[PDB]
Amino acid sequence: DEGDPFFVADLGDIVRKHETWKKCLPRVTPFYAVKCNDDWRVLGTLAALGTGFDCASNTEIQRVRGIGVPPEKIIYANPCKQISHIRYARDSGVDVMTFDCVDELEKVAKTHPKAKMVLRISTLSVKFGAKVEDCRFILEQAKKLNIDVTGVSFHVGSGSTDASTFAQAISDSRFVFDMGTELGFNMHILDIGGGFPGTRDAPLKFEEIAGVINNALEKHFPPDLKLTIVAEPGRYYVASAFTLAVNVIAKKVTPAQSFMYYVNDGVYGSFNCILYDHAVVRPLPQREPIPNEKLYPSSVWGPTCDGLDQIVERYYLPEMQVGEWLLFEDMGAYTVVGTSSFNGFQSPTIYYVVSG
Amino acid sequence: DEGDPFFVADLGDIVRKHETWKKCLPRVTPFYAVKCNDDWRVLGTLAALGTGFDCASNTEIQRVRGIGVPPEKIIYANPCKQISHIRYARDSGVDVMTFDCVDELEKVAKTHPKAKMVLRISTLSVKFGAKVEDCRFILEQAKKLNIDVTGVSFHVGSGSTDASTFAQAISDSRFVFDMGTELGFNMHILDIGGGFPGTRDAPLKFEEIAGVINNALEKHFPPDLKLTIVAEPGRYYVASAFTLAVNVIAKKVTPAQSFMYYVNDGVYGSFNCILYDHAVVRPLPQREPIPNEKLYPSSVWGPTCDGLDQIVERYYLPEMQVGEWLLFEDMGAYTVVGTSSFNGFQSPTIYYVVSG
Ligand SMILES: *Cc1c(COP(=O)(O)O)cnc(C)c1O
Ligand SMILES: *Cc1c(COP(=O)(O)O)cnc(C)c1O
Repeated sequence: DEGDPFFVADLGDIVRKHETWKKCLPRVTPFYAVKCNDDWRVLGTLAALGTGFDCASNTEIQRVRGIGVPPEKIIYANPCKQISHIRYARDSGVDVMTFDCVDELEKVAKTHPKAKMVLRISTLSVKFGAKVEDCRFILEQAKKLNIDVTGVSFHVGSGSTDASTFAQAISDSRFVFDMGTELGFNMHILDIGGGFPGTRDAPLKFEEIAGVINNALEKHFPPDLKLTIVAEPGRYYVASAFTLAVNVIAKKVTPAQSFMYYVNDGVYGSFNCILYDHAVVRPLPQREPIPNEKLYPSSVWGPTCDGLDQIVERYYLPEMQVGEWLLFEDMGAYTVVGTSSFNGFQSPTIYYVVSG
Repeated sequence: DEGDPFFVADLGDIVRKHETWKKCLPRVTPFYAVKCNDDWRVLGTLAALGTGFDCASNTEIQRVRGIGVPPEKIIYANPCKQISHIRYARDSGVDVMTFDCVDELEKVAKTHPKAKMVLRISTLSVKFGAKVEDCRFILEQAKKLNIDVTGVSFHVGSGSTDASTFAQAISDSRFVFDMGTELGFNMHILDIGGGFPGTRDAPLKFEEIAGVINNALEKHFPPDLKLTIVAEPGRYYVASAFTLAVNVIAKKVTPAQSFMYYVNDGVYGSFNCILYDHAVVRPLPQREPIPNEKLYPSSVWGPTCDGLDQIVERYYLPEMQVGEWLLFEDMGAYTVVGTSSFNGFQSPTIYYVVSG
């Protein structure tokens, strides 16, 4: 008994993803954003395909060093680091960090003085990113601190509706790159960040994005042996690789006929993505559709005792039975990584497949 | 170095809270809601003051049995339980569960047939609670299933502005109580739920609520040796016992003068309460106020790489320095229990004091 929830993860989906990356963005070396999903098999698979890693804390630095990815394949791309975490990266070989302001540079001068610093420009956030107005002052201050500033990076953010933002960002990157060189800094890295779609049927497809990037790149950043273009794709690699199966643990009928299904993972667990990632989810019954079937408005609710722990407000389902299974596809990204064990509940075991 | 964040927890605040409970609600035996905060010291202190426990899963049932609380001090107050979790509670001596619908009673008939079932009525939620219109049918179905229905419960929810709700709820509980008796059921438990304030300066104070409850109680549920009144207070006991100190790990100045403070816990961590609990928090500087001090609009931001990980949008603060400490009071409730280690960050160690 105990029909516990579980993920099937398809590591082959990760390989196919990489294959397309390489074909649509051959100038660009991906540093996987480990905060997306840091499952050990997903890390090892990506390590094996020869991906870089984008890590955001000492813990993520340890985990990828744990699988014997050398330091050079890691960018520590967190603009605001605790000073001891910098210390750690300095002790692990990790030397490329980012920053977006001068205060951090002062930290860096005092803690990791030969680090290769990448300057991140706003694009995404009030939280992160230098405005391009402030870069000259920033870069003059960098000079007084004797910082080795070696490139520019931005981060369009995880749901653009127009690809132009990349193109805008890249142009902006050329301007600050140029101030970089003007003031004597050895600028040779362009990091175009994260945000690509990880489900191959999003509205704005990966391929358009790759095309606008490539046109921008050719116009502002002509190939050069001194220049490396890099990115920090997160959901790209993993969104659609993981599928969740959840058991309907409880059932309510309202007499019009509507159903309430209670399942055994929810917004404190894998569906935290509804709260923190703006995710919308589609419940699929794993029983195969039966010809003519009656379908009724349904809510599905997670196991916790909280009224806000709700996964779906009104979705057409066949009449379901306690002990049956709902599938949610595309549950690779920002899903295991945000879970909590609020209320006693424990998160889904992961099972792994290789689509050969 | 590594100015890690940490909680000071004052177990004596728990004892004081218990003393007040007993003085203002002497007819009522509290079953602490362990999902609120299941820290081992908070459980052991409550268990020693002689509290009951409200548990919602097999894990919370284990934890409180782990500290040698016998089964009878446990109510398993989750209306919609996974059938193997029922099985567990049956194997651990836990026999009082609740329910709000007939579907569950079918499960209970099949899994834990001699269980003392408490019927929970809506009050709180679309998610939980039987409408009072449906209780007669519900209770007739219970009888067919041979359920031992032994009482009524409700749950006003965690932030009422008028205490009348309890009074309303209690009246309603008398109605379903009375159908219970009419149909041959041994009704002797009234569980008035959770929702009381846990900071002794909320707008609607504990004491008004205790007064409305007691009036309602004396009017609809006169003292009787056969009747036990019970409750499920969660934040009551712990909200104000815990104080969070967080290190400012990063600083931004905007030239009017405003500041951005980045600290090393945030909404994937102890401030998940902003997202899931409707919490508002007040950042206090731990340096003592200096006479005349200049104060400026400030945001404080959590360590994570997400733009939505923001703690405070505009709060007046003295100018702060990297390496200083912000204190957040009242951070007992729905704070450690929701945390995740999104992005590599690890949650605050807790330190314990006894206000003697
Ligand atoms: C959040 C993040 C990423 C990854 O975002 P995706 O949309 O998953 O590709 C990459 N880089 C930085 C700096 C980020 O914050
Ligand atoms: C959430 C909950 C509680 C405790 O809520 P508080 O506001 O912390 O007192 C008690 N009982 C049930 C059934 C709950 O869902």
